[PDB]
Amino acid sequence: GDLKKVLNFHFSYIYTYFITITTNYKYGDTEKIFRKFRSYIYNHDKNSHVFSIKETSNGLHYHILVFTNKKLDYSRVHKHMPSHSDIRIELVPKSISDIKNVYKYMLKTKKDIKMS
Amino acid sequence: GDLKKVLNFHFSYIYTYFITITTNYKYGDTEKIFRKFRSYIYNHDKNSHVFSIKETSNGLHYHILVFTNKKLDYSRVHKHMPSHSDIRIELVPKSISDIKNVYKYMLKTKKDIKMS
Repeated sequence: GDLKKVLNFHFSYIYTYFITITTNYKYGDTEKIFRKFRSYIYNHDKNSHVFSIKETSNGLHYHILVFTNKKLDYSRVHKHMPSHSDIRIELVPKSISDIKNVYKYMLKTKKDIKMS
Repeated sequence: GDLKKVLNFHFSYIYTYFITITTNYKYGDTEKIFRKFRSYIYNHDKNSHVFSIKETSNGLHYHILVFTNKKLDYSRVHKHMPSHSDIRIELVPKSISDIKNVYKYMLKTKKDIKMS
């Protein structure tokens, strides 16, 4: 669903960037942050797609996949993220196993919902 | 989806119990716990339904809706939950606003997923 879209984009865009952002504070506006980040990526590449997760004690934890055909300027990722964030950026290799493991990792706090 | 099911059960079962369970430790088997709890509720009332959420630092946090036509023996809820859990049990009144606010509260850590 999200995953079918993630697989489709992973294997149709040159670059799939997996960005993890952590802060040690919770103040700030994750809507505004993600929106303005998405707008930056949109201006970078109008065909790009962005998949984002906010994980919800002390700080924020965001995971972002950026699918794009133009290499990212990593310094701008930081400029469009909260001040003093801990940021890691990885290029996800074009393998099914790798993108699925990344997806699984991103959604790990979003599961464990069961109706019987 | 889950919510349409939750509304349907809320307004077709006499009792809707909203149970919150917290522990200060992470060891233990949330699959086995939830399964055995579900089995206890099934034996209590074979028509019952159970909606469960595990929220994922120091401990476990579970939210459970139990829909049933037979009053729960609250002491058994504790017997089928981890030792020394902090447990709260509420009967959710038969109002749309109340059940929706409970649902929203249960899913609050499971949102913030966005694809553009």
